Amino acid sequence: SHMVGQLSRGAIAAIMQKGDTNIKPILQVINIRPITTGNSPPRYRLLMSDGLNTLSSFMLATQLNPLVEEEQLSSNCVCQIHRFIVNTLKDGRRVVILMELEVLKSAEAVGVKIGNPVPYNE
Ligand SMILES: O=C(O)CSc1nnc(-c2sc3ccccc3c2Cl)n1-c1ccccc1
Ligand SMILES: O=C(O)CSc1nnc(-c2sc3ccccc3c2Cl)n1-c1ccccc1
Repeated sequence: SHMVGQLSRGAIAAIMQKGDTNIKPILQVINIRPITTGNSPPRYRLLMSDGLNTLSSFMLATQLNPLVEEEQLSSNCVCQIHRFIVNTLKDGRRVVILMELEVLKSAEAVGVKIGNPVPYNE
């Protein structure tokens, strides 16, 4: 019960504003899509939720591609992020690269979007 209490509420704002990387937040995957790479290996963009907010500017490190390609990491799964870095683009947007993560609960075991998160603004 209280499914939202499974997620690190407030982590998205903390990552995007304080830029603290010492945290190991538990987030839900809402959606995953490949992004166009020329002839580079595939790259995945994730829409993640901390229960309060969603954020669409997560990228998976390519070393984690098999998680997606063998379907252990998919929409609705709950993951703990163990290592990430934030990079800021020339235009001021920030991207969060997920380097290490652990799936705590598979999509099948969660089965739904937790809570009613709203998009994080900027
Ligand atoms: O529109 C789509 O379907 C793909 S989304 C997307 N595609 N390329 C990027 C870019 S552009 C760029 C330029 C310099 C360094 C990193 C990136 C990244 Cl990385 N993003 C991107 C931009 C902001 C947040 C997340 C991904
Ligand atoms: O795959 C991995 O194991 C790591 S992927 C990765 N790690 N740092 C980055 C960088 S360096 C950098 C410099 C300026 C603006 C954005 C970025 C980004 Cl962002 N990327 C990155 C570079 C190009 C495209 C997407 C991500």
